[PDB]
Amino acid sequence: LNPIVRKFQYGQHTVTLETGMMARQATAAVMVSMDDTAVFVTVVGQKKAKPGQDFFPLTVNYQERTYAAGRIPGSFFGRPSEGETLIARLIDRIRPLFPEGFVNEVQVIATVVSVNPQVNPDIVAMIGASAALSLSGIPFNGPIGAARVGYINDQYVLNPTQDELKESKLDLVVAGTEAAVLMVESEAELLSEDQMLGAVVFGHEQQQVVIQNINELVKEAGKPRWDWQPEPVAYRITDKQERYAQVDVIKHAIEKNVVRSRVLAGEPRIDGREKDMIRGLDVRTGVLPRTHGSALFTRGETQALVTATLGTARDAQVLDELMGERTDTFLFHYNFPPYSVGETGMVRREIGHGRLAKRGVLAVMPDMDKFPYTVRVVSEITESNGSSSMASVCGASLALMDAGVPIKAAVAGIAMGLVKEGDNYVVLSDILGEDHLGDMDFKVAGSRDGISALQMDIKIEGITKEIMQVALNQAKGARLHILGVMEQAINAPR
Amino acid sequence: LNPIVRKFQYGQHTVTLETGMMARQATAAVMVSMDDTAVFVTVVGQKKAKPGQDFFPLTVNYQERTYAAGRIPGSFFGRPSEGETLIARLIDRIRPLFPEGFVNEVQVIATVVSVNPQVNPDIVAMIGASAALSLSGIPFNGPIGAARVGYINDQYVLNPTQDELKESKLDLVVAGTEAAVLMVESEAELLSEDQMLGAVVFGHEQQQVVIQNINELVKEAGKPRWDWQPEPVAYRITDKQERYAQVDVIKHAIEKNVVRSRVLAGEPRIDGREKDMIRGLDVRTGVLPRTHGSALFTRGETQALVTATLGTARDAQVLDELMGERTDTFLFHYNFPPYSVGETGMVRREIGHGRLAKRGVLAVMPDMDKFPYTVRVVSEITESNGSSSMASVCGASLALMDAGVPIKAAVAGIAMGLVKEGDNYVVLSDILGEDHLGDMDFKVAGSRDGISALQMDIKIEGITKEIMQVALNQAKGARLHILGVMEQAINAPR
Amino acid sequence: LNPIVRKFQYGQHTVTLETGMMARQATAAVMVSMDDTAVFVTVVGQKKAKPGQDFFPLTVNYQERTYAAGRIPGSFFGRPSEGETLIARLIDRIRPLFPEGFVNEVQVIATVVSVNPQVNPDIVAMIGASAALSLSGIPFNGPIGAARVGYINDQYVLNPTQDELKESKLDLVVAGTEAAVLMVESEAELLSEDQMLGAVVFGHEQQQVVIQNINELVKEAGKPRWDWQPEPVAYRITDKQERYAQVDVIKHAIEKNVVRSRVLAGEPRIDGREKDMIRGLDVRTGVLPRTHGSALFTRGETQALVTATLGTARDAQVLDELMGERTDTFLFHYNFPPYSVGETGMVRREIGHGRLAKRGVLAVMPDMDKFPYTVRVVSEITESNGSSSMASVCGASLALMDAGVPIKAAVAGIAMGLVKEGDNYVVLSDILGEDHLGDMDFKVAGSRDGISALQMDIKIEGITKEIMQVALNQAKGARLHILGVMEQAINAPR
Repeated sequence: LNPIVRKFQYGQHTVTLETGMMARQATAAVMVSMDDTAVFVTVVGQKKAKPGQDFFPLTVNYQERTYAAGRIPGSFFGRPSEGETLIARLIDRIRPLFPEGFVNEVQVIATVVSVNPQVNPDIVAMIGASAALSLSGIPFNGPIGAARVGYINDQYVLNPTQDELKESKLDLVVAGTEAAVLMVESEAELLSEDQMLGAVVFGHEQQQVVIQNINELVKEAGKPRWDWQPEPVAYRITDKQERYAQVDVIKHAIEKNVVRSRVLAGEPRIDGREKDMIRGLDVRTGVLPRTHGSALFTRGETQALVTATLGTARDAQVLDELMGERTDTFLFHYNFPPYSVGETGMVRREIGHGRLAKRGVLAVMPDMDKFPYTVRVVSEITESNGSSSMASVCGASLALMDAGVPIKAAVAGIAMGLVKEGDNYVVLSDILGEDHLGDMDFKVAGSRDGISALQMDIKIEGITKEIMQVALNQAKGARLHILGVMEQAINAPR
Repeated sequence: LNPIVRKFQYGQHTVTLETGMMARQATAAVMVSMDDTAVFVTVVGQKKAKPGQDFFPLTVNYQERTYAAGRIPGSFFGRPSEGETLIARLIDRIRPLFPEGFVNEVQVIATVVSVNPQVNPDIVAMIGASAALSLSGIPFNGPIGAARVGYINDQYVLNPTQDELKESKLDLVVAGTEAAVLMVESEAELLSEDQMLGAVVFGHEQQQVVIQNINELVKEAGKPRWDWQPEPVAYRITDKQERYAQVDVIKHAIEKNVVRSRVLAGEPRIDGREKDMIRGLDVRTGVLPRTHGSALFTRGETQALVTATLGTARDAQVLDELMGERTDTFLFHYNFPPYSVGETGMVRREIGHGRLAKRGVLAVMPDMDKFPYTVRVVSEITESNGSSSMASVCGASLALMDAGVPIKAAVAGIAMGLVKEGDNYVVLSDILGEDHLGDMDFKVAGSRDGISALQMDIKIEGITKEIMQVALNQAKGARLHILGVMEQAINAPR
Repeated sequence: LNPIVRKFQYGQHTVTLETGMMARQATAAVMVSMDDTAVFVTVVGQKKAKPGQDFFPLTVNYQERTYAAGRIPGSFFGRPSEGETLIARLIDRIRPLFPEGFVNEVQVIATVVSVNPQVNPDIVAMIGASAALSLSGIPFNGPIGAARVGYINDQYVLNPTQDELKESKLDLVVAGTEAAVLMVESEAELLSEDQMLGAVVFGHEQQQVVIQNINELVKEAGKPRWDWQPEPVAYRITDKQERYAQVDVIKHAIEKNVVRSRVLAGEPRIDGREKDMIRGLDVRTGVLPRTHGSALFTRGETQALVTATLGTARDAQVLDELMGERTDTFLFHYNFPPYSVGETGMVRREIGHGRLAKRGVLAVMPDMDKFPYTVRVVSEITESNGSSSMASVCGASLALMDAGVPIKAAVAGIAMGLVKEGDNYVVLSDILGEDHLGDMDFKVAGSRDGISALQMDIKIEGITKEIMQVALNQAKGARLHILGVMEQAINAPR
């Protein structure tokens, strides 16, 4: 047996890339260690695809073994936990790098086998997944880097530890290729637009050492490239329920292109709006009798019914996590029933949308010194047509004020889209479920003073920081418009 | 946004019907509030049915949110609970109102969003489901009413509260249309046949105010009616295992009609019995060595092996329910394995049959003052050919006496069927799995003195109370015959 | 109703065979009681098989009812437990007795309905399953006997009780027909090869009274035999990943026969080895930073990453089992991911392989007097190509020594195969995943002095004890070769 080991300095720590010894039957297997935090990541891609497979099947499995921290599992935790699904989501969000037409089934399995309580295994697993896909031979336009950005003493900190974080005003996670940023997931204490954008650029520049070191391992121990080639080559309908039913022609690529051009040229959108227009808002407070705090927020065809519950300090959820024991005082829940889009089925991505809406509200939540009560917020999505997660942020803010929770300020969220081909681009405000037919979509949540949460999902090459500068500026004026309408129905708690 | 609100007095309380504001993407969504008990009920019916769908797909989902009582969920309760499935069953049992030939997939989702501890959300959810289906436009021959009937001081009480119930001798739930009763589910402290029938008629008369007020909301805010039209138009085999195997012709509507007429005319049934004849009974006691209390009850081709277990007061199941904390001292379990009907599969309706058999025994169970021990009863269905739930009632009574539990009296159950077309009708005693091919089926469980449980399922228009008067009278003499045979093998506890 | 009862003396106890009274709708149902330990076993075989069914579907369901011990189930235990799946596996391992070409779906359901704390229901369930299949009429070349063999005071004890076991040096379970042994599952305190083989022969001779008494019940109350007749009638590829991919011809019985003859004649195996050659070994210790005890064991194309965890006496798993309360101080876990064989899927037989590897290590584990700490061992199968369970035994031994656990000696495991047709036979050492294409496969785990675990799976008629004598002797020299290589990398704990 022969192990190929390559080491490098990523920020403060030393990252070890190991392959060729363990799990050889898989397409590629990489042992990535970052100061004693080791995550074993594997990748398997099937040679022949199922004849007439309509979509690209990608599954990312992230699992935390408790023996990594030197502890024996308890009578309690088959099914993955809430946190494990979120980190598997952070990895998956590598998906748009597979070439268009690639339909082979591919599974990425990342297991935490050793852990340091100060080094978060989520970045380690993302580096391992990037190394596995690049060494595999499977058509993949990487490798990507993985970076966590902090903000201590008005300066950006690369990969802050759990102790450093406590002093940080930002918990940003950024992933992207050598050319452009692809994934961003941020949590912030009401920071400005430039401070959030500065962290995205900073993290993308610092993660370049990860991409270079994987590329060298690829040239040294990488398997040959796959023998795969791609196969050679409703206007006035505003209501989503009425549009989708009459669009079912007996007889997708043309459906994108027609909407694409009718926004690039600069004419009315699908529903009939200008590029920076927000849908009709309906705000209601105190809608359910026998609850503490309740709120109904409606934005065009997207609606969320949100509630708040006050409990004692003993009602706090004690989460036994791998990194350490953690007591959660603020709880957030997200429900997405099939009737929200007019469908029948099982009573998705609820964990991802729930945490995103939680991060948009967490920054404005009061201290345990001023408010020593366990607060739980549940969002019920009654209607969905564009970003029900940001509607939960608005609904939570009104529900907390209805309950009597003295939050620092009012908080709102907004979804933004972007269409680009040449030098000309258009940033759209309050996008419809427009989301599929685009280049990038990003959600900004924050108060009147700053930003609490920022999520980005880019799929196009060559987005400049000047284009994102303008994109966040329109997003700022978008949420200020929502907060102005919110400020009228409910302004103060109790 | 525009909410349409209609209020009315249902009994003691005020019922609010609200629609047109929440969940507009669904076919219909109704917010029903009864004195601070609010259940949000939605309905979605697909426009086009799956080509060549053989059965009518109906799914009722009832869920209780804990924030309704102003409480935060605990580390414990995806899957619905035992009580939530039973209430979803109470709603579902609306099914025979969809026109014959309607095969479109339709899902009804009812969620308890606000709750008053004195007003049971189960009746509230049934009113909401009746309002949703009527406002939807989906072919549905309603609306139905929902009523709970109590019996305090020899007088019928409409919708008794949780405190009133404690003084009631009856917990009856009745649902039906403006013309006839459709669903009954009763629990009683050994009441007479006329007292049980009087409650069914009383509840059907009182629930008429619900039907009228939904109908007015339908005329005001109801969506247009659906553009749907229906498509235009083994004798001596007594053994069920031998009949079903040889009936599989290579080559259902004719199979019903042939049995229908051969009972309407007045000739021997499928197995060869008269209309009021009970199958062969086999009663055995003390059949398992290392149990407390054990009993084997056989009725023709239906068999149940039942056991009893004695435990301390600490072994009682503490059920944290939405309405309040509840300690259960009498436990009942029901098992329906695939071999009971000669099939292979997963190791259905066990919760419904388990509670029905529990309600048939609960009335005869001794007090905690005379018997302060936690008693658990488990029924194992070894054979099934007609009503294994009533066989569990007989089996439980013998198992309790074998264990040494001093029950008030012996208790037995019987399933009854009815075939009707003109003025001539025939009520059948101890029906075979005859159940599918009929108009109504009802199960009566009780002692020699009174009735402990009464369940009804009607699917035909125009059943008079005089026909039910005769039907319950034959059911009385049926269980007295079973109790006479039971009284011989086991007569006294200890 | 008429029950047919036959009783006989099996060893110390009295075994009751009862049929014809309970569950008549099933193909056959038997009530088997062994001194108050009663297990109700049913069998259902469908008459017509699904047109073009490619494999034989057999499902064994073993379930333990808690009312059997006279106890009421607690708020805790749908899904079967760890122990229930293992006993269902002990029954299933009857499978090779169904004639070749029999493809009908058949389910065997065994339920423990009464239990004596001194008589293990696992042997009782195996007798019941043998009686059910023989009385059914379903083509089945039985009946089989079921025997547990102990070793107290240098003498073999038939069916030792739970108290006797404590004094036994062996916990062997043996099942087979009147002609030959079929299934063996052993746990031993470092016993010699002849002592283990002597127990297999002893148990097969003692279980003959079970086969004879079932056969008499078959002649008395057995259903007629089924009207079923059978339908009338890559050399140098060493790498498993390279062989399986290029073997997929467009165009199994010939694939077996070609390998069969090329081993019977006496020429190089599929990978190119002699009959008694072991694959290349790679042993590594201390491979994961932030664990207690860690080990990587590689054997050709089979690899296992194993870890050990040290905890306090309070961290011990308290297993509330049917026979009694049991505290487990040594924990073993087994993981089989899809990438171990180069596949994509859900993240099988892990419980069976986990317990087999546990039994191979349990004998060498130190006492609670010398080492009063809870030890947990987890095996991660990174590569699989022949017997990843025995690779876990080797990996566990090195991981315990790395953790500092003072185990009595070093322990290793080896998988063995056998090919036979005439008087000439060949026993193979360290078989590849060769396992499907054979007559019997057996795994021997033990130290330098004795044997800790012995599992056998025979599918052929006429294996003499002299052939097994030679087979275990080659297995002895096989594990001594592995222990010699292991003894070099890691020799002492701490």
